[PDB]
Amino acid sequence: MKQLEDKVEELLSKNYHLENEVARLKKLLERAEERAELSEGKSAELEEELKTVTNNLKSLEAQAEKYSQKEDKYEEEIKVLSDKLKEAETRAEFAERSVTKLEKSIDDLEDELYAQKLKYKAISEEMKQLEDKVEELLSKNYHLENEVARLKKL
Amino acid sequence: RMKQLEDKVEELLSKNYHLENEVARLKKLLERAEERAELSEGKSAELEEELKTVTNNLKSLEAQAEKYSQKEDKYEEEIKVLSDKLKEAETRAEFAERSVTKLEKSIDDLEDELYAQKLKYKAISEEMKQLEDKVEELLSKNYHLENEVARLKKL
Repeated sequence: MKQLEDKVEELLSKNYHLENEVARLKKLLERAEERAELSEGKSAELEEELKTVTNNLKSLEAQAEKYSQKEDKYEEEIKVLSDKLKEAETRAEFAERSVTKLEKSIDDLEDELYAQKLKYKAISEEMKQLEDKVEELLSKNYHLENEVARLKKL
Repeated sequence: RMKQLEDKVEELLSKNYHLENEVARLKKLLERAEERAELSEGKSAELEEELKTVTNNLKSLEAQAEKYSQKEDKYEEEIKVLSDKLKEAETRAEFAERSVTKLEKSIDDLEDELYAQKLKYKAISEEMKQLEDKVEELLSKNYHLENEVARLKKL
């Protein structure tokens, strides 16, 4: 019967070790599940962080599109302004070239007029002298005619 | 005391059986939990790299926005200068074009006054030729009267 007593002892032994292996495994499993849970929690948070940044990216892309359209407007308005400016400068430039030619034409006409006035004064003076000459000659003629008449009666 | 021993060996083998099954149950669950953790860790690693990429794209856009702004002010600046120049240029054009009109009028006023003066001159000139003719006539008439006076004094 020493057999039974030895087998009892042998089983008590093995069970002892098996109970320890179970306790060790339960503990290891418990932690392992905690590790997986915390890790899955981290992935979840990262996913939320990525949604947040992706949304911000979208907001900035939308702002860039607005900037892009306003930038085109500015380019257009600058062109339209440039086109009117060139046109205004050109018109001014043309007229100012005309103003110079006209001012010179006036200066010459004003000189021509002044000289014409001098021409008139000069001829008016000669006319004065000629009238006086005709007047003296008519007086002479009158007196000569009367002297001939007087003589003719003698 | 042998029946008692046999039942003990029976119960010990029973607990042993149940224990081996628990060890096998737990080892399988442990493996699965480890693999689950490994998978999730791999996923977190991937998400972190994706997060890094998107965050960088964001910073790049922020940089581009600041450049859009500074350029916006640049545009406003040029539009102001151009608007002022256009205004000064139109004033200049209008004044010059109106000056052309006034000067052309002055020219008409000078040309007509000049025409008139030359008319007045031509006239006095003609009257002068008449008087000059008169002088000739009187000189000849006086000459012959003088001859007659002398002729009469010598009769």
